[PDB]
Amino acid sequence: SGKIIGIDLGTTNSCVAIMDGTTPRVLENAEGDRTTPSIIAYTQDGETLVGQPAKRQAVTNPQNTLFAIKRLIGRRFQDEEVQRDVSIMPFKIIAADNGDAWVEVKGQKMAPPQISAEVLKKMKKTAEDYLGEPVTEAVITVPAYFNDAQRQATKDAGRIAGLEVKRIINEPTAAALAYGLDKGTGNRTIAVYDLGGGAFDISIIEIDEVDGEKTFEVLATNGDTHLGGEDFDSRLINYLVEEFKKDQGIDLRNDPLAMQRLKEAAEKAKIELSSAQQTDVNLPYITADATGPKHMNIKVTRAKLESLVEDLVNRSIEPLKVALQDAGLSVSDIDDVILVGGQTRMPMVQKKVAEFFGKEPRKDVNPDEAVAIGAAVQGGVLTGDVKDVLLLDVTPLSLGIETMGGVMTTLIAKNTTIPTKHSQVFSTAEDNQSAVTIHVLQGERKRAADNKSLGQFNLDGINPAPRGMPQIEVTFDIDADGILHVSAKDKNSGKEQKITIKASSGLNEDEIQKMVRDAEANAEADGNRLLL
Ligand SMILES: Nc1ncnc2c1ncn2[C@@H]1O[C@H](COP(=O)(O)OP(=O)(O)OP(=O)(O)O)[C@@H](O)[C@H]1O
Ligand SMILES: [Mg+2]
Repeated sequence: SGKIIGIDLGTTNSCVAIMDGTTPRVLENAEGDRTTPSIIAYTQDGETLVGQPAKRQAVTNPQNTLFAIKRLIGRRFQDEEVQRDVSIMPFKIIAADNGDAWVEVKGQKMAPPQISAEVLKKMKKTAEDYLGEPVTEAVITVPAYFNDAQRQATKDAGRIAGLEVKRIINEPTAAALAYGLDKGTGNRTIAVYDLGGGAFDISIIEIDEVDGEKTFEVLATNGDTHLGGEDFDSRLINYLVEEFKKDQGIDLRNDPLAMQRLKEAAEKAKIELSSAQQTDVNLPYITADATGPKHMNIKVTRAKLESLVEDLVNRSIEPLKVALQDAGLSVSDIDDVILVGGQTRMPMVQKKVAEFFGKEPRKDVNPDEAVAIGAAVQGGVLTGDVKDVLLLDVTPLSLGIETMGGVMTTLIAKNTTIPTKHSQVFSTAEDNQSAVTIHVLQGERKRAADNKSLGQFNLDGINPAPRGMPQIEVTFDIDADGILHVSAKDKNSGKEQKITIKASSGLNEDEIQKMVRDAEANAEADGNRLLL
């Protein structure tokens, strides 16, 4: 087995922690850094770079430097978010054979779980170097608002990296574990607002101590898995592209090398503007034309930055309201506001959040490391080293089936505690109907057509009978990772026959095993309602 390490696999930065006895501990990587860039680069010389070495050559090799893959993992190629990023990213995003979003580097097509596995592999090696023994088990983090496919593809990424994924933990829940292990015998209700490089979560969580045992219960969660600092940077990049075009007549978007330089300068400027009132983007020799070489030199004030991204910040406030509604609490029921994630260092974000809650956020939380610490505490709860700690999480989205008339029937509502087993009995719509179609849906809308479709299977062999009489029991089962299986069985089957499916499109076992072996090639180289 070995130690169960905790990995914060982030859109921008990743971080690994372990239990040092009863104390969680973040690990420096080989470069001496407590976090590692989630960046994967393939060189012309054919080496695979992860982290800071990948980062520092991105400007000379943008097309084969992969980043922000957490914004693609488990997504369909036809996702509106993916379609937007196809034009924006320097690397090649393509459709896999099953329609998932994939990436092509130097002619080879790659599943995002393979790429993320490179980051996980680095984090795995970092712990091994520290511990001086192999690591094969891990808790890996995902955004609370990750859907089923995104969770499953992240779990695959860990398997491809040689890790047995003992738990997929939602990122605000990990942050709550890290925050609440310290504090004593005081009942607390907390709001965890996690704005990162790629995702945004809000979770409302109660921490109660029954008698010596701390219970962590998510009351509600919400967010946006494609809202993050990458979007703040993009707004600044577009403004710099526009300002340079206006007073120089050159559109830098044709130039992938200039755009990689521009992306890096914009993120640097954004960051400096969290403590300064103004700063300069200086890019010498950014381009050239018939009149000669050209340089970008433009002042960016905090005020300009704030107007460029204010609606992104406001976009994070609306999920807060829904989360308080689903928890049935007002802002004054919230004892502590916790800001997690690098993008929460922006003063405007801090000000908007504090104003909404009417309360200043806690300062005794590490916004870069609380998620990793919590992943590691989770692993100590699983082994048993951490005791008297109970975790009660939820699933974020409403899930059900289509019943007769295009109607979505919900078997699991958003914010139901997990693991979950919800069953309901359905019947045939016609007479002597020999099969029913089980069509799985995710969403809140009344019509089945307005929700997202997740999968479908048919349960056949229903004995001919009047309409409404057969008893078809459909069961929705969600495990501790937030991943869903859907079952249907005819209650009068002699052998009690039941069909079960996974809820999401993803890798099959042939692909994973091939990718697992490619990952060791690289490591040696280095009833009432009616169913139609
Ligand atoms: N001082 C700062 N001011 C504003 N933004 C910052 C600052 N420092 C870092 N950031 C931004 O924070 C983001 C990274 O935050 P973090 O490392 O928490 O993200 P992550 O956990 O990798 O992403 P996610 O949780 O969304 O998957 C980047 O967009 C970065 O530009
Ligand atoms: Mg994060």
